[PDB]
Amino acid sequence: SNTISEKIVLMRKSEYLSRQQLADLTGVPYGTLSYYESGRSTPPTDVMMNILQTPQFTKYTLWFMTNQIAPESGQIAPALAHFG
Amino acid sequence: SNTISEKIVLMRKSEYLSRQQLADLTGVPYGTLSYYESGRSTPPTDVMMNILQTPQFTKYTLWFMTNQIAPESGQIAPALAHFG
Ligand code: NA
Ligand code: NA
Repeated sequence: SNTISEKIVLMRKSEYLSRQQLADLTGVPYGTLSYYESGRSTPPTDVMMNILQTPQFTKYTLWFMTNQIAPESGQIAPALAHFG
Repeated sequence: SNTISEKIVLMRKSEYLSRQQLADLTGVPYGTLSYYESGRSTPPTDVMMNILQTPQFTKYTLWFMTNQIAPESGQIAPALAHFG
């Protein structure tokens, strides 16, 4: 069981991305991403959509929003979450 | 393409739920849902998670967040969206 902030970090690390790489990919400012990863700010849904639409995060969508997976369709949990 | 507000309306109407019924199932107050549907307010990600975790909206998760579907795993667009 993970919070939004723990989930964003789990997705980013499992993709071996630095925060700066994630900022450059998503267009979310580094400082804002830092706030999201620390739990200081909760991402508005439109920003969250931008993050999950980043090509390598899309496979985490179901897990991220609903804590369910569907690997036959590519929907998985980040490796580092140790989901299941 | 549909905005967040439009997508919420599409999911609810496709599930033939009144707004009050959606309030009662999701536990999101009617006022808040009203503002989400009009665009007056944008849902925080935690609330959007709660909405998509409501059993009959889970199937729209991929479509809602990423504009993609995976029907083989039950991930579809709301019928009224006329997706594809
Ligand atoms: Na890297
Ligand atoms: Na109804």
